[PDB]
Amino acid sequence: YGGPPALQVTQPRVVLASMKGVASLACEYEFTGKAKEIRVTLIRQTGNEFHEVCASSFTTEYEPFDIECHVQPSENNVTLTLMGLKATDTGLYVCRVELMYPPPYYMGLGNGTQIYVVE
Amino acid sequence: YGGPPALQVTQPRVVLASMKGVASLACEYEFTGKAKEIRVTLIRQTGNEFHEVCASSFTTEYEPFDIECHVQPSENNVTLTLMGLKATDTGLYVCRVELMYPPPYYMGLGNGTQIYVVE
Repeated sequence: YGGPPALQVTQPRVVLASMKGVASLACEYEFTGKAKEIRVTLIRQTGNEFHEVCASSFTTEYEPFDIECHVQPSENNVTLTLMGLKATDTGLYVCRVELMYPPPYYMGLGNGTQIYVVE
Repeated sequence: YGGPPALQVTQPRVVLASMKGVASLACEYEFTGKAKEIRVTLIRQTGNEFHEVCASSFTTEYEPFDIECHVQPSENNVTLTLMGLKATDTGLYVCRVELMYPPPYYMGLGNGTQIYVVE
């Protein structure tokens, strides 16, 4: 149990690239609260070797109210748009989510326990 | 959405006190990683008013390897043992978990996406 606390990350099992060389892919992750920083990485698994295909970091800010990659975070969800794919880019792509500085305080209440006491 | 990030906390729906005035109650909570500090509170809901019945805080340390309350934390689980219950202590008891300073870094990997690209 040496590693970092795990994130449950889910990823479409298959995606078809358009004929234009564009693919979309959503990386969903289970987490409550917004961490101050997120980094998202797409790792290509070519057989035995792994190499980074894209990677974007984001921090929480005030906002008005070969393979190139667009990353759009969202509540528990990151859409990755790959462009400039060629035939040889076909293969397995693993999504990685990293969260840093989670909320510093969590709270929950239970639904209550009726305790019956008898003399 | 003003409040703290929520914890999912579950609580036995009913518990019978022993004839000796002792009841046990487990507060389970969903969380990955050990927060540096936990505080557990048992709140009695007598109709319209709420008052604290017990409350214990814990921090992560090195360890060798009317109503009074014993609290025993555990992985995602706190057992509360109430002693000295009387008949009038019968009623509704709500469990509250608070976590402070969660792990500062989380990571997960997805299962991979097969991207098919066609010329």
